[PDB]
Amino acid sequence: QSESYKDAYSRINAIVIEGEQEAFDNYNRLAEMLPDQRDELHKLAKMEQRHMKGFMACGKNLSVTPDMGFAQKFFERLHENFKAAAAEGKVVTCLLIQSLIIECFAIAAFNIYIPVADAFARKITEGVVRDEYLHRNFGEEWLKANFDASKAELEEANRQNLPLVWLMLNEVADDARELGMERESLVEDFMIAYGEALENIGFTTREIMRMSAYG
Ligand SMILES: [Fe+2]
Ligand SMILES: [Fe+2]
Repeated sequence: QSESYKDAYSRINAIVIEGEQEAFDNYNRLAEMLPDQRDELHKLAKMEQRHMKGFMACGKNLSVTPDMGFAQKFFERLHENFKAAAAEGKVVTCLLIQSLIIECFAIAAFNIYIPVADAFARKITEGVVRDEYLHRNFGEEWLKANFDASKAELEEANRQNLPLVWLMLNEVADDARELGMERESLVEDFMIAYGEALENIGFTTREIMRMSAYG
């Protein structure tokens, strides 16, 4: 509740709020492109929205106004990349962007946030991190099941959006530090999460190396 933390919390908290609204909208949109799995998607969606409320509460708790503008342009480049794939019915990219890259970013950041969160906030985030492991898994089940048809596009979707997360990660860097998040942990933990995610899908270790290398 000091001067500097709250400021850092105004944008970071805004980032998780925006990420969550966005994640909500993206699952409802995937729902349409993949109708056979529509309502377990719908549930991933309607789940995302209770996260948004969750993280609004943590800001109100500390008595801080989120900076939605910052957040919304924090996310501009990905969302529009997602949207441009939705509009082409390219569902593979939409899954790579949202379920693998976006959730792995979340999984790594929260696990890093929890040990340093002030007490009300580590309660909800432990509550959320449970739920994103499942979101990552869904994108993981689907992609692994269609790996052969999906791989050429996955490869292309990776080089186009993986550079954007690193910019996102480097932007957070400073405001994460004053929240007690050591940037090397963010950096280290997202790559391992994503790398494991790629391997599980059907990518070999050498391939995976090549893909990470676009940051
Ligand atoms: Fe979420
Ligand atoms: Fe999620």
